[PDB]
Amino acid sequence: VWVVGMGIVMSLIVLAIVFGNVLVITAIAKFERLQTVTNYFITSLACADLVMGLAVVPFGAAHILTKTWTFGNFWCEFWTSIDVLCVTASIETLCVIAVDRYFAITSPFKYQSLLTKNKARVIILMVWIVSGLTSFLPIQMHWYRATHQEAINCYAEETCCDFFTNQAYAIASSIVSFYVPLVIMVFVYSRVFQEAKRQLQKIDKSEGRHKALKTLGIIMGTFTLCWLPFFIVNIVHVIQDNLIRKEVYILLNWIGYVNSGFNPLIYCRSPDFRIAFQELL
Ligand SMILES: CN[C@@H]1CCc2c(ccc(O)c2O)[C@H]1O
Repeated sequence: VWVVGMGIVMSLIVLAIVFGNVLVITAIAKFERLQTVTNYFITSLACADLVMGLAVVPFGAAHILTKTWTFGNFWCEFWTSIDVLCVTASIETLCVIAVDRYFAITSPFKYQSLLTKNKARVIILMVWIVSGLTSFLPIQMHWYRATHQEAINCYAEETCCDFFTNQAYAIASSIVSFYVPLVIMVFVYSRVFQEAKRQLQKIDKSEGRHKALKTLGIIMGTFTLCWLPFFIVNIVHVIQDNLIRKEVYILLNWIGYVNSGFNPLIYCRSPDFRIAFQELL
């Protein structure tokens, strides 16, 4: 009575996640006007979100609904690695975009010298390499496996695919993926808001006879509310075993997934993008 319906919602989530990223990538690729040094980070983020939508969500939906993992253990390990890869890549791309905006606003004269079509590649490649190292190398080499009997039973069985992690890996992944980009983005956006306030006061200083608040608030609040609650229980359940149940953990993790769907709306709303979308259909 409840299983037949939730599949519909899980289907719309996948459909929206795929469609938004596909539209963004097609619009960027097809039209010459949109191509810009800044737009490459958006392309990388859209590609990461597209990979997440095609790979992670559909298999997790079947795992939750069926309550059993029909496939083998190898596919379970590969799926976990892909999920970690996509999540950390998306977060690092957001941090890179924020740093780009900071450099653009703070130093307008030498902005062009720092960023060129050459260094954007290098930055994207280094971000993706750092994302790959933290996910595939620890997981596929079995360095993250736990020690207690329940974890041993879970790993031995070829039907259940549940996440059991060591404390050190969980903490290292938490800081490497979430907290450092959060601090960087907070500092960047504080400086940008202060500069905007100074300019707005300077204009009214001469033109004798609130807007940036909403723009900063949407961008900060969406990311914070979507991802922060998961990266608290991630450490809490490791430190204290009794506190956090598995169901709450899964629910928060799935809330974290939805943040990929909201990215095109937040970051692709310029009139040029609107014209490109209109020309497409
Ligand atoms: C079960 N899903 C995983 C589990 C742990 C984990 C995730 C995402 C980013 C990380 O850095 C992690 O350590 C989650 O998506």
